[PDB]
Amino acid sequence: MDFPQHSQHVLEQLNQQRQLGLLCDCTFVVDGVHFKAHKAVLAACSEYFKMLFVDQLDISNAAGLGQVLEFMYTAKLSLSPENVDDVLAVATFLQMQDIITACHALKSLA
Amino acid sequence: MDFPQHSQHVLEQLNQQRQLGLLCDCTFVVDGVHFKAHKAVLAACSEYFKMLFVDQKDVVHLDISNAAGLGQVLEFMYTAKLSLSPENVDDVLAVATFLQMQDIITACHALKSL
Repeated sequence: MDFPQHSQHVLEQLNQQRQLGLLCDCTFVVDGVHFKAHKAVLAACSEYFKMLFVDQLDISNAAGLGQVLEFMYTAKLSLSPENVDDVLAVATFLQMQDIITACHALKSLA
Repeated sequence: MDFPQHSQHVLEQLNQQRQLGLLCDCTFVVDGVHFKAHKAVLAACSEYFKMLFVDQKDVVHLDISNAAGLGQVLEFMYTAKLSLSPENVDDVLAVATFLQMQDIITACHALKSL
């Protein structure tokens, strides 16, 4: 009845599509850096993107956005004392409480 | 820093998008029933839809007659859940065979083997 690795397999397939520019329907440029992704995945991970794509503003931190986008497509998030403020700034804008909380733990305990 | 429930949470959000009409860029009718889904998810789960949307090949026309079986297969793509009975297994296997989804095909043969 249940396939325990299905959701991982779907996300891995979405990551591959994204790495090859396939079926990506939104792009944006932050500090000259070009990003491309799926509207549906962005809306799945960020309440900001959900409002933007269901209804109808930009950050300045390309390094933070890349790591947050990498998190959406891989479930991995490599936080460090040097990037946590960047990532926290992007995640606050995108209203992603899962990353926001992970940043607070790193900052408060380092 | 790994998030063990992330992929599951993304898929349930995509399922909620599909249950509503949100961000679904693929729509087709089977036996008078309208279906909506994401091309990205269809291509992720079905080799047939991958050939159409990703490989950009000229594929054969959709060959599905059972809307109930298609609903169950689509539900599986977005939930990983599949309720197979002796009454529906023939319907689901025919849908999964056309869509070239070996995970459902294998689960149909196993139930039939009992």
